[PDB]
Amino acid sequence: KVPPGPNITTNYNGKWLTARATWYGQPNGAGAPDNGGACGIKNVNLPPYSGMTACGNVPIFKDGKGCGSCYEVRCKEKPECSGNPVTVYITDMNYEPIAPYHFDLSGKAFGSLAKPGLNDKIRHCGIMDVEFRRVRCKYPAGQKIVFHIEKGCNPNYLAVLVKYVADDGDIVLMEIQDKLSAEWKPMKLSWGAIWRMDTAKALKGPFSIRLTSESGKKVIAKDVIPANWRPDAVYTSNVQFY
Ligand SMILES: *[C@@H]1O[C@H](CO)[C@@H](O[C@@H]2O[C@H](CO)[C@@H](O[C@H]3O[C@H](CO[C@H]4O[C@H](CO)[C@@H](O)[C@H](O)[C@@H]4O)[C@@H](O)[C@H](O[C@H]4O[C@H](CO)[C@@H](O)[C@H](O)[C@@H]4O)[C@@H]3O[C@H]3OC[C@@H](O)[C@H](O)[C@H]3O)[C@H](O)[C@H]2NC(C)=O)[C@H](O[C@H]2O[C@@H](C)[C@@H](O)[C@@H](O)[C@@H]2O)[C@H]1NC(C)=O
Repeated sequence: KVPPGPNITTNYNGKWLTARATWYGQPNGAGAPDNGGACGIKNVNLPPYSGMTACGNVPIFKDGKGCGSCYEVRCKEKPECSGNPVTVYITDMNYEPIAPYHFDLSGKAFGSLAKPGLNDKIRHCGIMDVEFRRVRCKYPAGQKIVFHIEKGCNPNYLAVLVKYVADDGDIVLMEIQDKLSAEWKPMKLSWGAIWRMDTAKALKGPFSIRLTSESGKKVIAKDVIPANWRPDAVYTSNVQFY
C-alpha cells in the first residue's frame, strides 16, 4: 500500500514535485467518456478547459475541494518529452493507491507533454514519472465566475455549480442571503463543485452568493440569481479572483 503525499495547499512555492502520471478515456478526449467528472463540471473538452483535464488522488483532489485547481506538469524522463510544462485543470478524481501523488491526465493533456508530432507515440507508455507544481489559474481576460443551476427535485432545494474560478481555482464554501434577513447562510457541499441549499421556502428574491477560495479569499455576487431562476439556467457574474 502506498501512502498519499501529503496534500497540497495554496502555498505557491514555484518548485517541482515528483508524481506518476497516466491517462484514461479516449486518446484525444478530455478523460471522462462523457466529458465531465467527479467535480460535476461538464464540457471539459470545450474551451476554456479544452481537454487539458486531469485526475489526482486525495492530496490533489481533496474530496472535491481541489476542484478548479490548476497544476503545471512536465515530462523530462522518457524521450519525445517536450520538456516544457502543460497547464492542467483538476475536474476529476482517482484514488488508486498506486503512488504518493498521482495524476491521471486526459489523452490530450498527456500527449501535450510531448515534443511536437510525438503525441500518440508518448501516449503509449501509459505510465511515467512526471514533475509538477500547483499554480494560480488564469482564464481569458474578462472571463468572470459562472454559476450553473442543477437539475432539481423536491420543491426548491437548489444546488449551484461554480466554474471558472481563477487563482486558487477551488472553492471551500458557498453561502447566500435573500432580500432581507442578511447574515450569509452556508451551503451544503453536495459533491465536487456542487453546493446545496436544503431549505428554500423563505430564501426568496435575488440572492447574493459568497465564495471562499482555498486561501480564505472571498467574493460577492449580488444577483446572479433573479428568482425566475430555472434549473440548467446559467448566470454569469462580474466578480473574479485576481
Ligand atoms: C488531505 O486532504 C484530505 C481531503 O479532504 C483530508 O482528509 C479528509 O479530511 C476531512 C476533514 O474534514 C475528513 O472528514 C470527513 O470524515 C470525518 C470522519 O467521519 C467518520 O464517520 C463518517 C460518518 O459520516 C464517515 O463517513 C467517515 O468515513 C469517518 O469514518 C467526518 O466526521 C467528517 O464529517 C463531519 O465533520 C465535518 C467537519 O469536519 C462536518 O462538516 C460534517 O457535517 C460532519 O460533522 C467528514 O465528512 C465529510 O465527507 C463527506 C462530505 O460531504 C461532508 O461534508 C464532510 O463532512 C475526511 O474523512 C478526510 N478524507 C479522507 C482522508 O478520505 C485531509 O485533511 C485530513 O483531515 C483530518 C481532519 C483527518 O480526517 C485526517 O485523517 C485527514 O487526512 C488532508 N490531510 C491532512 C492531514 O490535513
